[PDB]
Amino acid sequence: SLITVNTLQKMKAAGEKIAMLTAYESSFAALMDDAGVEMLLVGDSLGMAVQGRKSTLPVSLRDMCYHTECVARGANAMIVSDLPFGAYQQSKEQAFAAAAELMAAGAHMVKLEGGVWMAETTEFLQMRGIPVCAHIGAQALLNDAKAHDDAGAAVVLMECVLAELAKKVTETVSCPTIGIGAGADCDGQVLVMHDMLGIFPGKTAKFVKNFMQGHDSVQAAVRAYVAEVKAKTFPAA
Amino acid sequence: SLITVNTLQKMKAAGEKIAMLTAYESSFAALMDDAGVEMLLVGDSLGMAVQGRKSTLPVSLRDMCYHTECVARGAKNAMIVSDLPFGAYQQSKEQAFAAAAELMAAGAHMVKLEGGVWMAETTEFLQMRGIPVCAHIGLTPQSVFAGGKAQALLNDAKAHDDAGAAVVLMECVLAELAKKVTETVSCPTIGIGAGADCDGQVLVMHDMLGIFPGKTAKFVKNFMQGHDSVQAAVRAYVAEVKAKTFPA
Amino acid sequence: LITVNTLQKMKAAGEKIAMLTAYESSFAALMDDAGVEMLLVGDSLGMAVQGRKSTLPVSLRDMCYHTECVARGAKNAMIVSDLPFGAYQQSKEQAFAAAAELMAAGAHMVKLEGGVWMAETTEFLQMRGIPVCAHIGLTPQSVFAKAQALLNDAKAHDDAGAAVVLMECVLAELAKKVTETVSCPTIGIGAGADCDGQVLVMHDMLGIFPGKTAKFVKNFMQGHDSVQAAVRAYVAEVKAKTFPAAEHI
Amino acid sequence: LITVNTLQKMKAAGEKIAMLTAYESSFAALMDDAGVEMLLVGDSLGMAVQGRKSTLPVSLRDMCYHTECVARGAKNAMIVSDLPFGAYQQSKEQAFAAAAELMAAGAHMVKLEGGVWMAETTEFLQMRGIPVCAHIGLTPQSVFAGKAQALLNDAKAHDDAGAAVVLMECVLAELAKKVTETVSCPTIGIGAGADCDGQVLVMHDMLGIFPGKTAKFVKNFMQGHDSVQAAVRAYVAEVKAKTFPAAEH
Amino acid sequence: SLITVNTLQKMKAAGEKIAMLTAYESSFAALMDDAGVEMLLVGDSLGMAVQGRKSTLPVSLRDMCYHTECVARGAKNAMIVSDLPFGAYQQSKEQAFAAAAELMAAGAHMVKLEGGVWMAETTEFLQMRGIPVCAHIGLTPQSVFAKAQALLNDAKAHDDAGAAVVLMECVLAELAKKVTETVSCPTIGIGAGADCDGQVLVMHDMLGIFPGKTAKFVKNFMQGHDSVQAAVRAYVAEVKAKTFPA
Repeated sequence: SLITVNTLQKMKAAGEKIAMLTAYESSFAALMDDAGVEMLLVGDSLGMAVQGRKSTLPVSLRDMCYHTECVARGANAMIVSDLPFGAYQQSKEQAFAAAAELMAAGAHMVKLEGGVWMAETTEFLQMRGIPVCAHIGAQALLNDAKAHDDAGAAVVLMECVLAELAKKVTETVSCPTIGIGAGADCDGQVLVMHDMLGIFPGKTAKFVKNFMQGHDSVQAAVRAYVAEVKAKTFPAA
Repeated sequence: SLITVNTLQKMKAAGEKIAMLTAYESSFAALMDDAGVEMLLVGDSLGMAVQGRKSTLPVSLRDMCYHTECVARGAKNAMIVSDLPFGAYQQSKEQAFAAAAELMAAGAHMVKLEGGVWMAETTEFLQMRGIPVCAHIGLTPQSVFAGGKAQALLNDAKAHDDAGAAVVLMECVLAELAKKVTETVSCPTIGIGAGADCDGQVLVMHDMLGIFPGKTAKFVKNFMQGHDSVQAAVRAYVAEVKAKTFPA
Repeated sequence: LITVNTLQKMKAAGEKIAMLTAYESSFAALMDDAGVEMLLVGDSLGMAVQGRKSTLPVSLRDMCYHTECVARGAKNAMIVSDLPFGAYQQSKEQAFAAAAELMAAGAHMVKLEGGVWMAETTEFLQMRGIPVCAHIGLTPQSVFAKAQALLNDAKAHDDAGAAVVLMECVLAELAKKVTETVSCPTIGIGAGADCDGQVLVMHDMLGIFPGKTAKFVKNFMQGHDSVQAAVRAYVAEVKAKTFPAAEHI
Repeated sequence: LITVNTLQKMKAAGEKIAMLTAYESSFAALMDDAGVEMLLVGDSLGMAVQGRKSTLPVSLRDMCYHTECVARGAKNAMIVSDLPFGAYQQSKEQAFAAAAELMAAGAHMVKLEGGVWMAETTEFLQMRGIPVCAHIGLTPQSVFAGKAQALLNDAKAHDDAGAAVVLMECVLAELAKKVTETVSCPTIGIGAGADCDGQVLVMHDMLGIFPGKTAKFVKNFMQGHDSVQAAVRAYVAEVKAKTFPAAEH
Repeated sequence: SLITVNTLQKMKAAGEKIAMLTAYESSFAALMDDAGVEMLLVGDSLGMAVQGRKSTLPVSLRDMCYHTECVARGAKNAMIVSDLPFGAYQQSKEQAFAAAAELMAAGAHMVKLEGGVWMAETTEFLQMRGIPVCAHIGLTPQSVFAKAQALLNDAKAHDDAGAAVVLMECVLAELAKKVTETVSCPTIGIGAGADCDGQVLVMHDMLGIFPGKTAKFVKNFMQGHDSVQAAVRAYVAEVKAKTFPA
């Protein structure tokens, strides 16, 4: 029942789309886990969704560890935690230290940002038992994707990428790919919980769908998300 | 409305002069923002204007983060640039990144560092990791106690530009030289005591408001004198910068 | 007193080495008196003592604490302490610092997990007077993360000067080949009886956990009237080469 | 207001520079008013102020404290602060961190002890805005631990690295003269003859604060005067008139 | 007068044997200084003699600085040599320097480190920065839990690195003699024969403080005298007369 990296690999091979959503609290993590969400992303997006800041840069490693521990008490699903700004780019050794704290806090994988210049860090961590989700995002994108794949990234995440390009990347790398605003050709999808639940007022990002509307329970709204992700309904045009 | 690096690049291409002024308090930052200042420099010059010291060297990273947070609560559209203080970034590019990351977390949109070609590697290290850098060359206050010069300055400018510097700031540079640099580097240039051919200008707020006694420096103009309010003084500065009448 | 020299003489003589995990003074004294030659203060305490789902959260402070506890109870047995996750993989210098704290806490040897990429660290520590037990095969610290690789890992640590090589859940035939290939003594768990010694988590072999025993684990409490008798039986079977049996391999 | 530029112009004009150690605000103000151009907040305070047998126990905190004290008393004089034993020899990076603390405390220049092996550190600091006074010859920090060519090499190494000043202690006068005529930067001497570009003495030594006879290269300037102000002015006058050091020193 | 590195070099040159003993307290340090002991070793052996531990590995840098300060308040002319404790100096030459600097600040005049050729780079690093180094080779207690040409290579490496003194422990006398004759610096031995330039013993061992049989290369100098003062003077005298070790 527990979702592992092998689980994601089998799903990629079988073509079964992976459902990912952000999570920052125990209650919602538990709700999403039981609702079918395979990967829970404790992302630095909490700097805006939870802390109410204008950017994610001020989020600290302590903040990430706190929310990771919270989510871990609630959730079978795999917990992925973001290495926060400034906590891992100094060197691969610093990255390892930070990632280690996140793993000790309950994470099963850590997410880092950067292209080819970060590939050495991906390898350093993966070789030491820390699964890595490499966040990237034409030829530059492919190079970044390959670099991290070669380095052993467990998952490659793309944000705001041409559908056609994402498809090519997904077929080029051996590891599963996850996307947001990158089309349905990716091995899976991810959305910020608060966004797909219509927590924020006014229109929503073009690449985000409100799954709250149409249902009278968050539990149903999430299941609908998972459903459309596997049915390849979402993302649509 | 928000001023971004892209905004500055478009201004450089259009020949629209950029107005920068130092800021260390929320109230004045809001006033300058509303008066049209496009870049607010939370500089280590506060070591002298705010702390009353004889030089900027004693300013700490905590001091810079504090004033950056203050300015951030008052700024609206203007871009906030924060100085990496003496001793907090020159040990290594790794130390510089650590210090710069603290400033960005405090509210900065760009950090400024002083030094020539020997600091270019640090500029590259920071920019590649998401931290925009303003490279300060020429007469650098942090080294106040310390033909060929022309080429040396040009090489410093090119090194930082090639390293990815978002902006190059020149202080006390021959007008003719500064013009050549501005026409050579791809990034916008800002000057003080460097002529009006730079892509923009900067002055210490307290200097241009005539807060200090005596005569103002040669490359500084008192904008409070001859104007009816602090707001008007700042608007006058922005207007003369864009009209290319300042510096004269 | 059990020294590295003792272990090497035993490997040469074909006399099997008995190792068991230990996290408390009382049990350590009991196992020492019962003939256990190596006491492993392992990060397995993260599960047996702390009740966690993995060993990753175990800190260096935790390891030093249990090492000090075991040192107050042990007498003749050699104390081996695990370097916990995150405390030694950053660099060989960090590993040395962490291992030094464990030696200061009473350890006589430290255990680290990793393949060829850790051989440089093994060398760095051994040269500085810190005996190293190199753990290869199934490494719990990388649970969230083949045959030739195992051989390469063993050879690399042996060449780097590892005092002992420990293998977990490895096909018997392979374990046998490794043991006959490296110069240092080998210890196994779920690796067959051809290793130079064996190790088991104390709580597992005492039947402390409910449910069926792990495949490579034998309940030594059953059939005996005391914890002392259970431990003595384990030591006896290891030396008699009756454990692990075909069923535990 | 004394700057590095001032010192260079003085070297070129042959005007001897007067330097004296200072550890308190009151004496610093007195020396500044008396014409002393360089105030050395030296680790010699380990003996003159702290009463120790050597300068090795002096800490960076002690140096910053005395530097801050002197900075509240000095007006025109340039403040030079010693990097204390242990605070800068680990690496050029450590030296910079230590030197930066001294500059933050009020120093205008820092002094380090060492030969060619320290030149890389001199360059590192100077390039970063920290003026360096390189101390060669007899270096008190190494008190527990052809030879003329080595001194020349040490001086040239630091000069080439960008040292603002080179200080020589207990060196053959003829040798000190050659060095002074060779390096581009000003030289300051103590027990190195009068041909250096300037002189330095420990305040307490030249004020006769210690019992017994002063060192051979030291002159008691208190004798013959009835005010510290006059004693210091006599030192400045004799240094500039080149009557000190005399043949006897 | 005061015993300096120069004093030791002159003694080696003249063949005058150097007397060294361990010291961990001010009172005993003063007594040994007055009795003619030329080198006082504030050694990590205090982990066993003072702290009562089974090995010297648990001794900390704080412990070493504390005992060094204590000995420095009692000593007058003798040279104080302080051991860099296990874990405090082997990480890098930079770490060793920081640790050694703390010991010098605490009152040491020289620091001792354990290790062969692999530690010579550290010896050079410290010596160049004004910290005299005593290189301890042979049987090193810090490696207790873990040949002729190896010893010679270790001695040569440290001498070439500028070690002020080379200390040999438990080495064949014939080998120790060759080393002493080949290195430029003075040698001190314990269980290394009498052909070294000097000798050292743990104070507690030579005063017969521990119960049990006397260690092979150790002599009980307390026996036959009724004052610790006389016991120490006897040790110094036998070392000088080359009658100890026998």
